[PDB]
Amino acid sequence: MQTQDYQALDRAHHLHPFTDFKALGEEGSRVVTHAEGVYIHDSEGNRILDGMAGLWCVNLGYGRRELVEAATAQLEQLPYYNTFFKTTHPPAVRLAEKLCDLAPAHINRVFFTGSGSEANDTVLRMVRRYWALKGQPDKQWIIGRENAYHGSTLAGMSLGGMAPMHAQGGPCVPGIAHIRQPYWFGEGRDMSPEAFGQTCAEALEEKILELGEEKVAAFIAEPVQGAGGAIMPPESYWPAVKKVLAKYDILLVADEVICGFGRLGEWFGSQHYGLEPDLMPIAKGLSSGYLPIGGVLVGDRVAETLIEEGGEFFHGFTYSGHPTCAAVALKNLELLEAEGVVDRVRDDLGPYLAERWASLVDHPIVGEARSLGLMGALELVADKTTGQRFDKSLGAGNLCRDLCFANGLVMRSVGDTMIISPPLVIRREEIDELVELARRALDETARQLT
Amino acid sequence: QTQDYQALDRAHHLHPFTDFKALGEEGSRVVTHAEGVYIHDSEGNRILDGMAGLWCVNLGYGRRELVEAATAQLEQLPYYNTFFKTTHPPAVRLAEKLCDLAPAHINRVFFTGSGSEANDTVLRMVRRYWALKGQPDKQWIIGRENAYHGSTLAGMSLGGMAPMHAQGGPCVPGIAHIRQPYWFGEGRDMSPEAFGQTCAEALEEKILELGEEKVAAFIAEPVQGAGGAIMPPESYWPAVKKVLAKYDILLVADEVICGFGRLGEWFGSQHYGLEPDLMPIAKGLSSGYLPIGGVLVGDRVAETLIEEGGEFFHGFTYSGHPTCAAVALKNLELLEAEGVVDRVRDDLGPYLAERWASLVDHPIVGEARSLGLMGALELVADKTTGQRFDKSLGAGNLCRDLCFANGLVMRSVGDTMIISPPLVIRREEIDELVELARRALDETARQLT
Ligand SMILES: *Cc1c(COP(=O)(O)O)cnc(C)c1O
Ligand SMILES: *Cc1c(COP(=O)(O)O)cnc(C)c1O
Ligand SMILES: [Cl-]
Repeated sequence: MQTQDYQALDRAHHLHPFTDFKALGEEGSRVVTHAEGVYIHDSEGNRILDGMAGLWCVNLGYGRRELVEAATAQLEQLPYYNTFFKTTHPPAVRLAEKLCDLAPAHINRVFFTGSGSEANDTVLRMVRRYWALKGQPDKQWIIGRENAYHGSTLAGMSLGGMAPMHAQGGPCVPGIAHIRQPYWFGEGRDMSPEAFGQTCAEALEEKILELGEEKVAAFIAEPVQGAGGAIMPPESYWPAVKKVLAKYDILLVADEVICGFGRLGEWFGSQHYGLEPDLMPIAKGLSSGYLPIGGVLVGDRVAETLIEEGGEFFHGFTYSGHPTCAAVALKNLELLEAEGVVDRVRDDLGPYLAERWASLVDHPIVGEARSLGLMGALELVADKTTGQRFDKSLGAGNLCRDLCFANGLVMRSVGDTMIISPPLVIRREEIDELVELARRALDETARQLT
Repeated sequence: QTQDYQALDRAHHLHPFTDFKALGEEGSRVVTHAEGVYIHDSEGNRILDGMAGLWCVNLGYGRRELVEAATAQLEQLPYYNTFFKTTHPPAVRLAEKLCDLAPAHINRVFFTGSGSEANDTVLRMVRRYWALKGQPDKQWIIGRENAYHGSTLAGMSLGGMAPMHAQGGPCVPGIAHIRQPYWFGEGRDMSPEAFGQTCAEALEEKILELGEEKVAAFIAEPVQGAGGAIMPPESYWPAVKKVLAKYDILLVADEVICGFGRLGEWFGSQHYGLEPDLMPIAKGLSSGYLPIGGVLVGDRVAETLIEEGGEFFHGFTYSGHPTCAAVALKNLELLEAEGVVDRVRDDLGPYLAERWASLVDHPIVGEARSLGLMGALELVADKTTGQRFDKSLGAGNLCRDLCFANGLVMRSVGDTMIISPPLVIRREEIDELVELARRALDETARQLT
């Protein structure tokens, strides 16, 4: 089969995620066929540096023989069995042990799911079931943040703060509120980062008092916002949030679907900011994306009420704990740990990216460059003195994104914010190539718009 | 070791649909390997898996070809997203094969990871569709009591399980529930034919109660699975089609259990001559070997979404996962090349029915019903009246546990026993299933008397 054959069949039969179906059918889908290391290859023979590690998830890179062998061995032994029938299997047991041993203190149980979205559905039912069992059935409201992403189920979309998602397929799940996001560059340059972080934390208290603490069940947040644009909050934000949560009896849900398993230099983003969440949804890097699996790490406070008071929890998925997916996730975690990959993002690749990434701040159209661990972002501006954006209709970010791909680099755009999330095993020479290709695309972007 | 597995499992693993405390006290079963239609546990027991994992292992365990399909794709392209104006060969070929097997005018698929996520996709698609048609208040979805449509918030809301609705709500707004075509439990004051038409007429009443302008879709399993393997009277679906012909509402056929051979067709919709607008799928799509699901989308809905909708802000990281798709594709190729669906319809289905019917003369079996390789038995305390054992006696759970003790997985929904074995089960294995069931039925009857 030739590229156009794939494209024609794909156009005829395949509806892609988050896609303008009509536009893509007219321009023709890219066809990705194989990958190795940090590189992907398409049906036209192009080799591209995958600066997004698939979709924030291929932490150990492509071509890890050990993950292939883990799946093959489990498929030959027990490809599938359910965890419904008063049953478990060895992969589930061992993965839950390993996961909870890596989790922060007081987080000792896991409920398995297939995706980060199903994990957030699990979170929502667990949170509201929890308060019902506490004798407080009016404690129902969940506070998220604008521009947050918590998945694409109805619950995940409702918990998220994406207006274009909210505008499609609603009504949403009831009882979700949204406060402002700690995005200094886009929304806070009228203040010092420190003052802005405290304002955005105070917004949580304001929302609590607006709804009434007796009606609020939980606050949900990504430690660092991923899909919304790799937005690291000011250093003042999370300490001030902890101050607010200490005043009110509310659960903390840290959505670790992107930040988990090395991305920011820790096993969990919660650990980078010293949080103690009651629940933590996870997926993506859990298995380096090699097979689908997610879950909720459940803190002792929620777990004990559900166990001791709840009887049966009428919740779960056919593929919860899927033994082949669990076998792969277990091996992925063992490799991440045995090879010191997390320590290495934090002490080696993270700082190295930071210095190489910071060499882009002097580019004519880069208004800000930020990174943490192996997550990074650039802010494209038309005027550096004022920070003014290029006009929205010009699509500066999408143009830079397409020019990056044309130069051999996957670097995505959220509006006029460029983002990267490369595999955690990326080599220093490969980071060098990434920044060079980025600068080339930035050069070509600036020339075309001026 | 078994007790070592159990202690670690108790400490850290919260199971689906489980009384966490009770199971921790009793000790989890530990399943460790499987081949053919049999599973094995950490104590060395071989058990005939009359439920095919969870209604999903259609080609049975030990299929070398599915293992090789997974290994080859993991070595080629283990994962890549379909978000970035991108696709990959497995998604392309799987979408082609799937739509070629689907009913007429069902030519597109949106991939998901699970049947639950597929029903979330259904719900957003249905409501986005009518919004694009200029009817944004045409939002109500009519499901059925005792329906099962998954365990997301959307799936739980779409389902009709009161114990689920009672945990973690509020539900998604705008879902109504009409009565189920369960003749044995709820219709024995009528002929099956009249009952089937009454249950169809309940749909019309609900439409008129809500107002056709507010109703978006009717969602139903062709045959209810988790609710107790409830085949409707033969009058039901023809009468439902008459109602659907009169009103402008979408039909969603939830094929997560009925898809891919279970009833003797590629889709339960095809057994009943339905023309659905959307069909969520999962489970048998891959014989459960790897997680994957999706929504088969009819031309009516697809063209509106494509031509009017712009971007659909919906999807999952693992939508179209190329390793899972590669396995699903091979599963379909094997099911077709080996004539498994045809064999359910013409051989194993009819054979189960005759052997299954040999259980009707048992002292506590009030009804035996089957279709393809789905079957159910109704436990009763008195065959004259059909009355149940008191719920407090747990007749169904006792029979379930006695089946397992005899080497057979046969599930209980209240006092309804259900089976859904792999589609590659052989005739003598169907005999063994019925023989082992009878042993458990004898022992249940003795223990309850
Ligand atoms: C990816 C994303 C999700 C959704 O995960 P899926 O596997 O796509 O369902 C949830 N939370 C966050 C923070 C995410 O980035
Ligand atoms: C299994 C089931 C679902 C849910 O599928 P999951 O993969 O468990 O999320 C949906 N619909 C029906 C009819 C089912 O039996
Ligand atoms: Cl509000």
